[PDB]
Amino acid sequence: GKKKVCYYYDGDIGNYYYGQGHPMKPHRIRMTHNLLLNYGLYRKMEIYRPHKATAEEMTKYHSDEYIKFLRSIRPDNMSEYSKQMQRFNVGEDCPVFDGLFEFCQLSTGGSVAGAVKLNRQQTDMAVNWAGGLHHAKKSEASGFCYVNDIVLAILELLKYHQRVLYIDIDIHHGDGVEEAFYTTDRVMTVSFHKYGEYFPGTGDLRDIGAGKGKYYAVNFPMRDGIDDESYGQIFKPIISKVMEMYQPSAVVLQCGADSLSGDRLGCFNLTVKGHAKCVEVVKTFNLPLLMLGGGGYTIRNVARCWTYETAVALDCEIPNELPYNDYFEYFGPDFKLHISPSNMTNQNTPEYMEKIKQRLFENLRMLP
Ligand SMILES: CCN1CCC2(CC1)C[C@@H]2C(=O)N[C@@H](CCCCCC(O)(O)CC)c1ncc(-c2ccc3c(=O)n(CC)ccc3c2)[nH]1
Ligand SMILES: [Ca+2]
Ligand SMILES: [Ca+2]
Ligand SMILES: [Zn+2]
Repeated sequence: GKKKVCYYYDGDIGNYYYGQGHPMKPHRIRMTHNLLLNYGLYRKMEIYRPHKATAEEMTKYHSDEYIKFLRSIRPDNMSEYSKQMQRFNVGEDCPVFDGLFEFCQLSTGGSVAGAVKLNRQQTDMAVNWAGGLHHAKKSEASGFCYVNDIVLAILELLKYHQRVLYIDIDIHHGDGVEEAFYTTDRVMTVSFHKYGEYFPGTGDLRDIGAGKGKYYAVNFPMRDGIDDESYGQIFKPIISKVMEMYQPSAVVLQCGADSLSGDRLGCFNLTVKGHAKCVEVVKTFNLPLLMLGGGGYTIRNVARCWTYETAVALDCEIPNELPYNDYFEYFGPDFKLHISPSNMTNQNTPEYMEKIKQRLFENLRMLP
């Protein structure tokens, strides 16, 4: 039936700025919050302000040297850290900006607090739209990500859950999370992403895990222009088979919105309904669920997407006509919640989709 939903948000998150021209815009988190408040979605959720995660909480995964660097670097002292900046991949994709460490603490705080709430059985679903920064590595920043809030949240869930399933629907491969758990069977990572001449270059369907983790990493490589019909046709059957074979006791779903049509960096053609069908599919299994953000670079569509996915979590129907809000002008010329797909060609033929699904099913037959 209807579930208890806890939502994590800090009103300062929207003020963090990556710099002029950088596609990552924390302001999209504030637009999402304001839109869902104006739809009345606050009347059904417990809203919490996450704590600022400590360097100590972050070192449950990341190295002490890397977290010490993040806590020390600033735009005013950057000249003294040229050596560590190259070593930790701090540069154009992952720049030094004012309040960088505080932004990491808030993003991580929401994910870890959500996992603690799920572990205590105090909620069925926990939502942190500021999290989902799946590329960050143990001692390296990557792809706009500095601290891997997902790995930290999963480590928290592993205190009470023997098996945790991670599902990633961002257009980019969830490499940081896959790498962190590559040799263990306690986490199964499933990533659906664009593969071929695209960042980060990993996530081949032949990458299936190693050692005790062999068959516990699943990658569905896709080409440009995937649509709701095609995505929906493989998502439910793959997730159903994974649920049946793996039997996880908790789930983490990364809801990166750069897989929507019209994304500034993505080249997929999903609508908000097609993207949200993934949330509906996962929710149907009735397991403790941590829903996270991620990519999304056409910020009016990210706000529409995550507002609709929050409504899905709450089993609340919301009208297509957008209510008046602080960012109303960003949603023109239509002022509607739902989006239309473009005329882009879907390079993922129905035969390619079935063939990749069949190869993934063969790998899933290898689980105990
Ligand atoms: C310098 C850019 N150059 C790209 C090629 C280069 C090396 C840097 C090889 C690496 C690569 O392709 N980086 C990828 C990383 C994608 C992370 C997704 C993150 C998630 O969505 O998965 C989850 C949060 C990527 N794609 C597009 C950009 C991009 C475009 C434009 C700009 C830009 O105008 N500015 C203003 C100075 C700053 C940054 C910047 C970055 N970077
Ligand atoms: Ca993905
Ligand atoms: Ca694994
Ligand atoms: Zn992405």
